[PDB]
Amino acid sequence: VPEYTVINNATVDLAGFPQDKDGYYVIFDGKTFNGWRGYGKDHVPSKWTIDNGAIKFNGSGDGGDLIFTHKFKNFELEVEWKVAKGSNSGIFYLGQEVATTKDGKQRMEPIYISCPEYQVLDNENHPDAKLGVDGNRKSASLYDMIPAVPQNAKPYGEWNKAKIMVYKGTVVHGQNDQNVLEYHLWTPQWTEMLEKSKFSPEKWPLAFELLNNCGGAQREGYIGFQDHGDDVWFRNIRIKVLD
Ligand SMILES: [Mg+2]
Repeated sequence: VPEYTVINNATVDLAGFPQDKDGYYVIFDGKTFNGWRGYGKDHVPSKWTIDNGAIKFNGSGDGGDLIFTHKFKNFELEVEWKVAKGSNSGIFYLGQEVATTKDGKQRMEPIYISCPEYQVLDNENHPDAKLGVDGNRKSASLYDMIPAVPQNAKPYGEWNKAKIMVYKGTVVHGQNDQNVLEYHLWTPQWTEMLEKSKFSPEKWPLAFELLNNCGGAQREGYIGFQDHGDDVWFRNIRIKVLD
């Protein structure tokens, strides 16, 4: 349970983002990075680019995770995602910006110790596919806790549809228009899933604390995308706030 700080940085208003006919805010205009910032940074990392109306991570600028600068709570996110052959990325939700102080200097902690990830992956050609228990490291899974069933991912190079819903602590992941798992935050079963994971209280104290109390006191958090050194695209990014 170390000394941790949560950084509070400016969040944009949703008013600035148009809403579509079904009520979903469009938080990527297909042309610009308005509303987006690199986690732990004051600027869009340069390996993130706009390619053909997609946000794209240029594998091989500075890198790091990219977030949208609005804290969501009850919401339904929809995204399309394409990976290149062997690509790894992911979609983060309820994230917090965290720092610890070691040796009098502030250091950024990764977003994945504060919040869940919906993995993004070429399941056919990437070694993480093999590496969990029961596929919990293949695409759409809650990475290293809960597998996606069914695993209806398309082959690399194609656009996949992702849904992440969080409603009053209930979470559902969607892939290509099926719901593929469900869990419940801030419960003992949640506590348990964490004790089985790499975020176990013994294997990683500060992660367990943040994940068990996911979304802080106010249960709200940033959405974002993972830099994991590989080529990936996202587009049609929209989010409905829930009422
Ligand atoms: Mg990943």
